[PDB]
Amino acid sequence: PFHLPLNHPTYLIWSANTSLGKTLVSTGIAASFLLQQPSSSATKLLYLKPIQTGFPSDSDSRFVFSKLDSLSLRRQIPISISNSVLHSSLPAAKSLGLNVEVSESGMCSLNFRDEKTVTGAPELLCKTLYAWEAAISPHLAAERENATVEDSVVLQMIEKCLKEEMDLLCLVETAGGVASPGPSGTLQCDLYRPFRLPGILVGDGRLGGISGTIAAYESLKLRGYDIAAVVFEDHGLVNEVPLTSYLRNKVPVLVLPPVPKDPSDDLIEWFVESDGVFKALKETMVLANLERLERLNGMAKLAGEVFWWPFTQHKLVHQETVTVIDSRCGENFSIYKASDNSSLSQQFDACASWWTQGPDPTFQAELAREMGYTAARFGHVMFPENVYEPALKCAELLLDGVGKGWASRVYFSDNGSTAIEIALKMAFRKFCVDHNFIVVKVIALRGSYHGDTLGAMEAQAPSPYTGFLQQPWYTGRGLFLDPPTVFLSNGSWNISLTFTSRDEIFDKSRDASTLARIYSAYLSKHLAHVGALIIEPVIHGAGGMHMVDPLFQRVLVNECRNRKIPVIFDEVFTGFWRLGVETTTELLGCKPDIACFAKLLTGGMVPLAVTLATDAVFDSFSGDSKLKALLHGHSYSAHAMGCATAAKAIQWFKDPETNHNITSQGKTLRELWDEELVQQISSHSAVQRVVVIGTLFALELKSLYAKSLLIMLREDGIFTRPLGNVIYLMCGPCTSPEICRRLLTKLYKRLGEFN
Amino acid sequence: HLPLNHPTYLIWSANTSLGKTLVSTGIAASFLLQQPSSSATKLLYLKPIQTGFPSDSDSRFVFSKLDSLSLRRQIPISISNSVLHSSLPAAKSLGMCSLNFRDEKTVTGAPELLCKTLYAWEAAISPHLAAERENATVEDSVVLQMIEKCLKEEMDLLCLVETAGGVASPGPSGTLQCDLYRPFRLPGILVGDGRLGGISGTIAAYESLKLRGYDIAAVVFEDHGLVNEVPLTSYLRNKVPVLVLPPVPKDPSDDLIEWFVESDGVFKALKETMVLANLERLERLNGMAKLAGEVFWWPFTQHKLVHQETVTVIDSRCGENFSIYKASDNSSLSQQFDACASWWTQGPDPTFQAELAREMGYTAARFGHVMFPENVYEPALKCAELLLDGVGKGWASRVYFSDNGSTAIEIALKMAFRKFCVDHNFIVVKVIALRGSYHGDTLGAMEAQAPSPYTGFLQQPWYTGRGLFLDPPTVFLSNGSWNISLPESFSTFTSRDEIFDKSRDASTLARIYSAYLSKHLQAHVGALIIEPVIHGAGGMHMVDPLFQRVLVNECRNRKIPVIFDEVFTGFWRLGVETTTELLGCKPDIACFAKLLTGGMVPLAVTLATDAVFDSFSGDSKLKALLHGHSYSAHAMGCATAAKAIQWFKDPETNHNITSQGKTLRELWDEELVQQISSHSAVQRVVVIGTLFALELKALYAKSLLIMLREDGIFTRPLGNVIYLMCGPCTSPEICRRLLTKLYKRLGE
Ligand SMILES: *Cc1c(COP(=O)(O)O)cnc(C)c1O
Ligand SMILES: *Cc1c(COP(=O)(O)O)cnc(C)c1O
Ligand SMILES: C[C@@H]1NC(=O)N[C@@H]1CCCCCC(=O)O
Ligand SMILES: C[C@@H]1NC(=O)N[C@@H]1CCCCCC(=O)O
Repeated sequence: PFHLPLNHPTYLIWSANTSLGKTLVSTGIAASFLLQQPSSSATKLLYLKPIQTGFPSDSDSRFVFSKLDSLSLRRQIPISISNSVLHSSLPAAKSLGLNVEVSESGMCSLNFRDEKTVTGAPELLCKTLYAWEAAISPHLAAERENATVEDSVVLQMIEKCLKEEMDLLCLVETAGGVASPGPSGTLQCDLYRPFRLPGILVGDGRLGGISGTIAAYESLKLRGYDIAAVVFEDHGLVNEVPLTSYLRNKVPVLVLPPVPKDPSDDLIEWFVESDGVFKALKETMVLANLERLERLNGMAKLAGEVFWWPFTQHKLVHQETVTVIDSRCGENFSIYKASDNSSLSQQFDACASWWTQGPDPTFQAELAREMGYTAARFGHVMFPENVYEPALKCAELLLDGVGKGWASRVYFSDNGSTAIEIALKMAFRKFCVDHNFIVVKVIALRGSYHGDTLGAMEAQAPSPYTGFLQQPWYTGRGLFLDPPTVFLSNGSWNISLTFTSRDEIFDKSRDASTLARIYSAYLSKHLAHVGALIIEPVIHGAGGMHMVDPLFQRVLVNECRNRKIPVIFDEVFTGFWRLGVETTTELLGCKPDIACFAKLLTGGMVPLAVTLATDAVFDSFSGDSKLKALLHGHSYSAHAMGCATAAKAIQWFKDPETNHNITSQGKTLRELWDEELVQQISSHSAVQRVVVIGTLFALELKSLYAKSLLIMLREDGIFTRPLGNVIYLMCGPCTSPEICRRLLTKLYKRLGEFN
Repeated sequence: HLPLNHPTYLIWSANTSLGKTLVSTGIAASFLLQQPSSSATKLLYLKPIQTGFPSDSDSRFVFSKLDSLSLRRQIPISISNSVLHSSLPAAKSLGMCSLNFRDEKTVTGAPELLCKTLYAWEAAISPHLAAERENATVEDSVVLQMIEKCLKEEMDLLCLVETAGGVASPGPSGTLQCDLYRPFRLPGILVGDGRLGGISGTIAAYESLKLRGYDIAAVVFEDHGLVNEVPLTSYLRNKVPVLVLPPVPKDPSDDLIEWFVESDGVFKALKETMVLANLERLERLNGMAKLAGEVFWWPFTQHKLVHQETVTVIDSRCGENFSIYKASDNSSLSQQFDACASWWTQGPDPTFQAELAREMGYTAARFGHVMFPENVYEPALKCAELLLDGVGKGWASRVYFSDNGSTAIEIALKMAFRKFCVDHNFIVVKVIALRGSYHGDTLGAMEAQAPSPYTGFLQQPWYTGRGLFLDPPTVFLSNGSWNISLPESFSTFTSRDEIFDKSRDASTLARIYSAYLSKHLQAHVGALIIEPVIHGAGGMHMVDPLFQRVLVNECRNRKIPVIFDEVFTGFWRLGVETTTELLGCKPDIACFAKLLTGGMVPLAVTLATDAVFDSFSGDSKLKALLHGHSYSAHAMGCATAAKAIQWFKDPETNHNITSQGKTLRELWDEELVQQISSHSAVQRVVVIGTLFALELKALYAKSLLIMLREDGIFTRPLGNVIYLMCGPCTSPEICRRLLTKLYKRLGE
């Protein structure tokens, strides 16, 4: 979890291609910054070249160092300068003939510096972090020279350098094009993504440069980056006009004078000649950052005045507890805290943004570009009686997986609630058709949640969190039963009206058990006509992360099916790997007539909902009249955007190559939550119960402690939303068990405050 | 009318001089110099845009090398090379002038090469620059037409269209090439860069293409020894073939013929890939209608009545146009105006569609979905500010996000009823509304709708019709004159304008409205809900503005909260940003969606007064509005909405914005509407902003729909009501063409 400081501007230097002048621009910006009239000791420019090849014959760091020495003289303005190279492949080092020592990963730490100090003068610090000998792509030179550096090490090195030095301006010069591979192979635009630093883009003033520059620009935006400015060397083709036009003048486009082809040339007079451009560029960088900071510092307060947040008692919320979310990268938020030193820090989205969340960083980027493409290709196109690829693919994918062996029809809606409202309309038709029909009631389990619109509320049990002053029209339209629950406690699974293991709970033989008889009777009793059964299989989510007894639900399903009462599975929470399977029919060992999915359906990127039905449920609306039809429809039904996004997610989550958590038989995820730490936490004194399965870790505390924990977890870079006395951790389908292990660890420590 | 019987691909490149022409030549030779036989075999090579001509001619190159390879392979072929148009300068060197320029070598019964250069300039620079410098210009649509002409003129067959420069190099008019060809959305291949720095170059080019909605069947590049293909294949996740040509000979005098021969394997793979991708594409296209019938459950659709022949296969959209696939035609793609605005969501022109695409991409990459409650993030906040600074100006101070119209209504109702019970220390709460108004399909939204057959027991057994419903007077044009129609319980303006005029508060109808309403208004009425100005789903009825304002004032006098449902009306649908502009009065609560997001994605919003906001302020969390959808204020919609709110409103991005800045210029040809309203089939017309509606006299409707479609106009009937709905940025010309087609069809 990084801690990026924003007190001082730090920009990446991007280019459309290699050898367009990134280093010339860095040098120009550096000189413009350090060589101003009133020379302050406080002024410092940090220049970083994380990746270098063609070294030592090619050194951008030595170049910046060298030219600033020269310009200093020229301008008769003294400055301290230093140039260091931190690591190097063995080959490269022998070029400096250093007979150094070699790391496990073939990398060497170099004792290499050039300094020329003036005390009290402004300061240039150039650093090259890692350098290879071969003047080739970093991914290739790493191979050839057996010197490797993993992506996180590179980000750590950079973070170290930044904090080590935090007036101040920091430039980070990339290597090659925007989408050139770094050492490990990862494209540079992706490698640096976790920081999401602002940037500038050195373009191409040569014939063909307009396209080059726009493509590069677009690859950056598509990664979520911001670009303060564009700059390129003039080649007499008036390239800036098209670019400014394309940019709609929303980003300055600066044009350097033509650069000397004569290779002997100093470039000193050229720098002098380009002062105006580098000046503008520096100004643009410095301002953009202030402005970004200014906005950041005002967002919490503004939100407080302007937003009306859902499920939020505003009176109780103050600017200090509003969270400023600058961006996301996989499971991590980038949170801004001004009361800090005005910095960005990571936080694990442990609540999975209301249980929508899934994508790792890699998948987030894939989806971004599939979304862009679907936007450009389809926008929103009219659904009724039309067909279009992403809707159709998505439908096929739903039926070939989640709806396999039962569902034959797919009904699109916008969210969970709308899919439920539609499910209810399907069950009641089916039911009245089979019983030639009055007042139709639903049967459900107390604690189940099914959406917040009025239809969806009626299927929810009459609690204080659902009645008069929340919905005047709610009239408890159901028969509600109390489910048995299942929970881990003191290292052992239990039922509350001992299981050998969690798997035994799910075992289907419990049908022969005494509780199966007991259930059958209790239900048979109760079971104004009951026209539909609706459940949250396995977990009551909003109800406080309770695990219901699978046995209890299967029985109930069977009891209702025996009475020609349609069965609804509300898998808006459980669907698509939340609980370690693609559908809980895998866990309950039984099929519904109707089922609803959303949240993870779209991979946490955008709203889309779906309601799958049997051919027979489908058949109860077949008639000659448009009046028999199911006349429910939202204008954005099956919007290409969600559909495409869902088709990508359904495949990606399910695929052993894209999701390393997928089992050998590919129907389940590997266990993600460390067994030991699970057992421990389960046996702590504060903890009343634990429920753990798939991507979900929930505990209920014995309120007093709850508020404490939340804060301490946050302090630890873990963002999660309390649910009464229930505290939870919810990862994505693709989250590594190594990250879960770190979570449970932090959580267990914090309980330690409760011995 | 693009034919798909025969593959047609664009040839793209990451940069200029990477070998597009070498690849086109390779593919051509691989296709024509097939051992087998056919005189039926024909390759169409098009270079729409050429500069550096006549010293640079890609057409002459393709022609020349195929002559040579023909000999080498001892396989005869007919070849021709023509240049159609040229700048004056270029013509002299052998405005925009026509050329009678052809080279032919014909062989009887042989396969055929046809190379054509459509337009050529002399300077060797960007097409947009040479166009100014040589005063030879060609507008984008002319270029697309020229291409279309050439394709149809020749429709076994393979057609290549070689671009000029990079993916994003300007064409003659300045338009980026990736954008200029967008309306065709032809599949393509991408010649990459095997030099140092070519991995980045190639990926960026690829991504600018995808971000335009293009498909790429393959990538190819010349080997320079850097093993560039590995990163590319890995990035592409091997879902697109990456092919590697051998190094082109370094000797300048080299005829390249042996190189072509050496590269045969790569070109034949490439050709295979192109031909296959196309078959596979047409085969999916041919099976989609049927599949949809088996697999989809469409909304508001009686499936029994729908057959594969009336399912519409929509391959893509570009601004207001669908690209529709019809096998019945010529296995072809043809355009159709989305006259129904895809259930009244639609707005973006082609240019705006592309802008939004990339703003969406970026928001996806930057935010994904991030948790809303008690958090703040740029696009949510911007969007909120933009909502309050515009639509909610002078009344609204709070913004509540939801997913769609229906959810925003359900939330509005919960706000009005609290406000109402707080002011009256409160029972059974009932709504007051106008019969015909529609407010969403979820159960709360239904309750505020009047008990009709299209909303009863069959539709939702829990519907109870929880409201007092009144019959609105309506307003319509007829025989060239606007009129009012009072309902039976109740009881000719110069212009439509005379209807919205606040001078009518003093009128007699204002007095009689006040009374009629006042009576019922004296089971408590806890909220008023309306569709201002237009009852949309109700059959595009215009209500009397006067009637609604009065009603609003009557309820406000009784401390009954007022809800404006602007899910349909908001954001320029009716020529204003909000109908408070038309009704001349403010609500306490209002809902927006559909055009809110510019027709791109779902997002809804419910704006409230500070006082409505205040009735939920308490010490209890129980006291709060406990309504929330997991995707509340998803960054995606919010960003998209912030872009649309600004773009539609902005006189530079939307040329329909009036000098006042408050309204849109009339879009529907006034005399045309006159005629159509005077027609014997037509019972009434309603026209305002982006909406044209007519009702036919009490069959024929089915006829019209089909005839309109035949004319490239897609629209959805609404009873006897037929409508045309454009976007906020649609040019009045295009509307003029629509009304024309419609009027002709009535002529039947
Ligand atoms: C989240 C959820 C819903 C509602 O989904 P939204 O998209 O948030 O409206 C319905 N049922 C269950 C079980 C859920 O978890
Ligand atoms: C379309 C519409 C709605 C419903 O919006 P959806 O997003 O389609 O659910 C509600 N009220 C009116 C007036 C509408 O036009
Ligand atoms: C050489 C290509 N063939 C041609 O006729 N002109 C092209 C060159 C123009 C490309 C301009 C690139 C740019 O957009 O910057
Ligand atoms: C020569 C540049 N300077 C440097 O240090 N390495 C760059 C070279 C590698 C970039 C090429 C990767 C690509 O093909 O995209």
